[PDB]
Amino acid sequence: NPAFDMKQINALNGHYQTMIDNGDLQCASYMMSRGGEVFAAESLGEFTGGQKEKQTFQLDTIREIGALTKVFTAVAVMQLVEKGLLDLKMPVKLILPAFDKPGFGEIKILHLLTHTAGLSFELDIQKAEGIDLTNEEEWINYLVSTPLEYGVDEAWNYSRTGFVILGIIISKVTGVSYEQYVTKHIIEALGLERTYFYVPDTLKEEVCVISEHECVQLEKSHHPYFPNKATSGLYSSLRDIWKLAEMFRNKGRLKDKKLLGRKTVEAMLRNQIKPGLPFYFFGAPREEGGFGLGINLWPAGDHYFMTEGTFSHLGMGWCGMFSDPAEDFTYVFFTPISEFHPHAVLTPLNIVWAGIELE
Ligand SMILES: C[C@@H]1CCC/C=C/C=C\[C@H](O)C[C@@H](O)C/C=C/C=C/[C@@H](OC(=O)CCC(=O)O)C/C=C\C=C\C(=O)O1
Repeated sequence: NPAFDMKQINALNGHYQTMIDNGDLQCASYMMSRGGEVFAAESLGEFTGGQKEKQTFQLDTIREIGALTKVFTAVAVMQLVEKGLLDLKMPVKLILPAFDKPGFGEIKILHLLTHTAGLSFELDIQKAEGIDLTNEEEWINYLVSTPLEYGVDEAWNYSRTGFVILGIIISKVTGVSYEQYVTKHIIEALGLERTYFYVPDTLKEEVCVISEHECVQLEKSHHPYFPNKATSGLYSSLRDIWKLAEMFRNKGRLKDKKLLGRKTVEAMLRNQIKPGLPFYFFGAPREEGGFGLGINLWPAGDHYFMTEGTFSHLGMGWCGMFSDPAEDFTYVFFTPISEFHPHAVLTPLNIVWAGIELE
């Protein structure tokens, strides 16, 4: 039915299981679908937050998704454009008057979504003496007192800061907090059953944590240094991340639940970066690739097995979602790990797409 070589599932399971046996992976889980129907899904290993003993990693285990939160923020911004409350070419200074100054006055909402606003990767918590970084009025003022790294449309520079600003813009346009809007108009509207900005207490023991810092953050009521959780901070499960990726592949709809129009998703999924722009990530330059309206179009094509047009997004954790529209294929995974290793996060993509068969 799904037209998938099941020998690659054994290769995928054996790949994750070997890393868990060698000690460079506590747990691992994945979920893949053809035509909107999951045909393979497995969870491996156990986890501990360093203060307990191991408990079984399951397919419905809740875990922080990190940068995947940016995809929720992107959907929320585009929902407000559909309503006529925002425009992508709006200068940020129109919404946040603290941006009406040299440098910041040229930043538009489009720049924030595409990481071309010239912002640094992140803001400083050390130089913020006596500043409440979780307070929105002070975090913005401290931001505009920091010089910009580039001018607008000068380079693709991945920035946690850009999407915190988007979360503030959402808050100022809708009259409610960023977390309230996303919860109402995305989480409950798409029907996500195990997705929370703050896990209820009856579910905290069901959250996969691999460090004490993750246990500490699980009990926290706010982000430790941001006025919102628009760049990171969402807890979710495989099934919910799969639904979000399927919503994009179906161009805004998931059966009876609709989050966006199909023309809006088509805009989100086409390359929005000017040609020739240099790409940077954490100060280090990376290979140039397509990037949409908060959605990554790289890696795809070239020497990768994913078809051109495959959209994706990764998150520190690690986790990721990859959907191939040409193959009607979607793959999401949880690989909880503290350090990054391409053999543990990127290599399984070769194993999965090598199993895709015709039809
Ligand atoms: C291709 C690229 C992913 C490749 C990452 C490679 C790093 C290489 C060497 C490094 O030295 C090893 C890593 O520890 C350094 C990684 C830095 C990335 C941090 C995150 O920032 C976030 O907001 C995470 C949110 C959160 O933690 O709550 C970024 C999250 C996803 C990135 C997506 C993307 O842009 O795709």
